Order: sequence, then structure tokens, then C-alpha cells
Amino acid sequence: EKIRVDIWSDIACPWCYIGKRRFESALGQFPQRDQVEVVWHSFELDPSARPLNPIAMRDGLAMKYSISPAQAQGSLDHMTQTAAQEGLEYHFDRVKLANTFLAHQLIHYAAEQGQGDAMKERLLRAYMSEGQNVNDLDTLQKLAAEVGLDAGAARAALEAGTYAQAVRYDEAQAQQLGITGVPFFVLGGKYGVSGAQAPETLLGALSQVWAEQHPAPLTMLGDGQCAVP
Repeated sequence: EKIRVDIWSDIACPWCYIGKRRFESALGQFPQRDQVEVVWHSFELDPSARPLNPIAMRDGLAMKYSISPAQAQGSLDHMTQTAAQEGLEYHFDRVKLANTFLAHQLIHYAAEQGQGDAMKERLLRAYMSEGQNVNDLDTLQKLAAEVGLDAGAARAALEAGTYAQAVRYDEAQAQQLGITGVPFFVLGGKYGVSGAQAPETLLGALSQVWAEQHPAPLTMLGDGQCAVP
């Protein structure tokens, strides 16, 4: 009697924060919201990224998509305004272009304490709005503390690379599934929703899945059978 939602996401993707808000709006409108299980999965836009790339986000975007810095800025402006409608105040001018592998590990650590979503949320805010470097261990330990985790233990887990493999397995699974962009939603292990779609769309998917798991009872009409006990 549960609905599983698997979400692949990168901390470095502004559409993932937008998508998280839109999914949260859909969940709020969904009558059976208490039956929904959300599982975040690791995705790295660029697994081979430098620990910290010193350049401005605008310039990194320009290089990535081979567009003018003016066009890249227009893309940043678009995402900024779109995010504001979700109650997100982005500051792309402060963004630190960090490798997110360790941050994804922290989310895995947090999820074992049952705080995966809060850790994900904290990291998205730290990256998109607060100009924090999510590759930096001090920073990650601090964010873990703010979420209410054992900050000493979290940092120990990060330095040990305890969840490094769990993160790579997440990314492999996305690759196997053909997920090449984020956010990506999987509902009931069957349905896929690509990108940060409208709450109405995600609500529709939730509703469709619930409906399929709870079909109308048949009218039984009044010499044996094989039953599985």
C-alpha cells in the first residue's frame, strides 16, 4: 500500500531544486501523500569535474553549451526567475563550481539516519543560494550539523569514503536506465518523468499509480482452481 518515488538529482543542477519544489507541491495536493516513499539517488552532471573550478558559473555554462556569455547569462536569469516562483532565491554570481561526489556521499550518510531529504535540501540551498563550496569537508560537516546529524560521524564517514561506492552504484543505475539528465522521477518502479515538470504532471502520475494499485473491485458472478497461498 505504498508508492515509491525514486529521484535522480545533482546538487549542481538548478533544475533539481526547482523540481524538488514542484514535486513537493504535487505531494501536498495528493490525498494519499502519506503512502509515498521518496528515495533520492545520486547523479553527477560531471563526475570528472575538478574539486573546485574557480570560474564564474556563467562562464562555465558558456563553455559547456558553446554559447555567448550573454546567452549563458540569459539562461541563468531564466532559471533564477523560475526558481523565485518556487520560493527559491538563487545567487548564481556566488556559485562555487564544485565536484559534488562528496556531497552525494553525505546525502547517503544522512539517509541512513532517515534525513536524506533534509540533507539534499540543505545542500541545494548551500550550492544555489549561499555560495558554499560543497566539495569542502569543513563546509559539508557544518551542513550536516545544521541538518541535525552527528557532525563528527558524518565527517568521519566522508573522510573514509564509506558511501563512495553507494554513490557510484546510483549513477550506474541511472546510466543503465538511460537517464542522461536531471531531475528524473521514477514512480512505482514503472513510470518515468524527465525534467522538472509541472506539479500537475507529477500529481497526475502519483494519482495514476495509486489508481492502478487500487482498482475498483469487480462484481463477482456466482469446478476448481489453483490458488497460491
